[PDB]
Parts: sequence; C-alpha cells; structure tokens
Amino acid sequence: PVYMVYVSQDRLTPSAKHAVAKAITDAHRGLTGTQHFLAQVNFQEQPAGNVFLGGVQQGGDTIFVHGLHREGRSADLKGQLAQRIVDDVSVAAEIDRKHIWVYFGEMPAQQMVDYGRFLPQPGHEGEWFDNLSSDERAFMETNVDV
Amino acid sequence: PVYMVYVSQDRLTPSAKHAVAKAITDAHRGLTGTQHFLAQVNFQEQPAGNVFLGGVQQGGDTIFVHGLHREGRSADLKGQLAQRIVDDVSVAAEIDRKHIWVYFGEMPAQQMVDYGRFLPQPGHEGEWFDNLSSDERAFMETNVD
Amino acid sequence: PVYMVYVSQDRLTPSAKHAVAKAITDAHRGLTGTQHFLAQVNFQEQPAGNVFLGGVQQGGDTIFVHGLHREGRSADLKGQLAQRIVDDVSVAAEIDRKHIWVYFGEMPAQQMVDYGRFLPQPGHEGEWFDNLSSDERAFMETNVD
Repeated sequence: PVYMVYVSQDRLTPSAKHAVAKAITDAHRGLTGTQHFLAQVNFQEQPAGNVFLGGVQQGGDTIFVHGLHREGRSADLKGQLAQRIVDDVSVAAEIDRKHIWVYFGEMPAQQMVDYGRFLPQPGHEGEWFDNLSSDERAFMETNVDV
Repeated sequence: PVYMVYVSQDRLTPSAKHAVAKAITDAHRGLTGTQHFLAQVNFQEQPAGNVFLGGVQQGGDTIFVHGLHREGRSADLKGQLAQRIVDDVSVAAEIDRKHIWVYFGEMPAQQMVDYGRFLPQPGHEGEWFDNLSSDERAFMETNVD
Repeated sequence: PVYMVYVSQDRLTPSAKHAVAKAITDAHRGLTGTQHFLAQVNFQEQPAGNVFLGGVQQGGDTIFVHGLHREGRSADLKGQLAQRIVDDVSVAAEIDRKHIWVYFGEMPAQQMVDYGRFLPQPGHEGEWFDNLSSDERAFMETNVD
C-alpha cells in the first residue's frame, strides 16, 4: 500500500515519525498478511495553520491518513484496519484520536505498481514474490525494519 | 469531507486560506447538509514552478482541489457542488476560474473515519452526531466558523 | 489527467522536473489521445527522509506517481500507460525502476473539472474543446510544449 500521512511540520520528531510509520506498517502487515516491505508510509508535512475544520484554522495536531489499497478486501477487514491505525497512531504520535482522520481508497491491482512491478491480487503476495527476480527480492528485503 | 487544496506557496495568504476554506465548507454544507465541522480543507503548498500543464512549467496561480467524499450522492448533486466550488473559490481567492481544477473521489462510508469515528451514510449526519460522546460533540462544535 | 508526483526535495532539478513532466505527459497523450494541455503534472516535494518502506527511512530516490483519471479506459490500456510511465520516468529522472510506484485512480467524468470546465467522456476531447470559448481554448493552447 501507499499511506499518505498529512501532518503539520515539526509536529512529529524523527523518532515519532518512525513510530507512526511502524504503527501503520505493522497494522497493515498484521491484518492483511502483505509483506512489510510493500507498505509505503509517505509523510506530507505542511506548516501549522494549513488545516481548516469547519472554516476554523487548526494548530498542529491534525493527522490525515489517506490509504491507497488494492480492491478485493472485505468491509469488515477494512474497518478493523482503519480502527487499528486510529488507535496505534494515537499511541505512536501521542495524539488524541479525535485528531485522526483515516480514508481508504481502492483500485484494481492491475493499475497499481510497487517497486516498478504490477501488484498481485490481495492474498497472493506469496505467488507474486516467488516470481520476482533475485535482485528485486534482495532490494525488497532490505526495506524491513529490525 | 476532506478537500486537499494544492496551491503555490503564498498564493493564498493566511486570510485568503480562511476565505477559501470557508467557501468550500459553506458549499459542502449548503448542498449536502453535512455539518460545518465535518469539512476539512487541507492546504498543500509547493514552490511556484512545480506545476506543469502540457509539459509547460507554470507560475503560481493553478489551484487543484481533490475532494474525498462518501459514496451515495447523485451525479446531479456532485456536479452542482463541483461548480459551486469553482465559482466560490474563484471569488474567495480572486482567481480566474480557468485556473481551478476540481476532482471528486468517493469511498464507502464504512472505510472513512473523521475525528476518529466512522462516518454514517450521507443524510444521516444528525443522528450520528447526536450519538457521539459528549466530549466528541463538544470538540467538533468548536470547529465551526 | 492530474498526475501527483511525490518526490524528495532537490532530487529533481528544474531540468529534470521538466523531463519527468514531459515523459508522463507524452505517455498520456500518446496512449489516450487526450490533448497535451489537459495533462497536469503536479510535483509534491518533501524533505528526504519522509518516505518509509517497510518501516525503513528512505533517502531521496523514491518516486510515487498518483494519476487521477476519468473512468472508461480498458485495464489493458491502463497497464500499458502505467508501464510507459515507469519506463519513461526512470529514464527522465535517471532513477532505477525499482524506486518507482504508480497508482491510477478513476472517477466519473461528470465530477471532474479541468480549467474550470467539466470533462467529457474519454475520446470526446475534440468536440468538447471546440465548444469552449475562444479565450478558454487560447489559454489551454499556450500549455503545450
């Protein structure tokens, strides 16, 4: 997946950013079984004051996660995954859940490219990864945290 | 809603950001009935020159509004809303309509969370809000201009 | 289309941004027939270190292209287009293909506005353009490289 995470500049330290990325990555892996290295977390920082809620300028505490997924998962699982992102990002960023918005968008795997390759259908990541070249598997496997 | 608004840095001063965000917010409430406080307008600024149209580098006037909505509204209503955003952002930003791009994407409400809560189906915002906890209600009601 | 291109700050010089924007734009016009000036390439730069893959902080080499399209093209065509974007961005940016991610989202043309006007269905780009006003066509025709 690609998780676009919109946050205010300097709201999250380098350590907090690593924690939030790990919370999202672990939630995705844990609930979908997709490999660690396929989860992209992409932080989009903007100055505090660039978020408005009901026309009211906000401080630096809003977090919007825009998750870009393949089609094919159940509403039940998607709901579990959004709730776990809310809960675990709240802990990782030390931020009240009321500040956290989470939207999942879905597209056919056939129009979705990670690491320059077209994605498989959900749940068939094993078939897919076994079909990757040695160099691609090696590059992929370095993008997993200890 | 979440409206991602992609603009060149400083094209909208702080007060113009407020005017643009209030115009989008009012248009969304006016045409859908969704409370003011559910409208998020999230300004994404980039240096001028990062926008290309037909391969040609642009100055600082293009505005792209990417609206993320719940599924469930009619094509007619979404057309009216997109036109009003074009019209009312043109006035708030004092910018030519020909600089304004607006795309709406839709998702099932069941995979959409505002303020840490899953959204209801469209015209159901009232009962949904009433059934939130008292602290949640109080927090969103601060976010009304 | 609107192509949001997420890159690290200073990874692409102005020359390389132009080459990347041209590669995507040529790819889209060449496989869809849509006119040049309708392809927006919108570079979103962030400090290197804001991209994580599997929890690991990245350098400045990742590129994510989020293309936002009208509904109605075949999966075959979309696959050809995504692949050409991988290939031609890899050359233009001098970056390995393994660093490049490309997702396409699609939306009904009726909730999609370029240059302040609603888009037509794919393939109808010529008739739509002729119905626009002289000043709208003049503005758009300057956006061809």
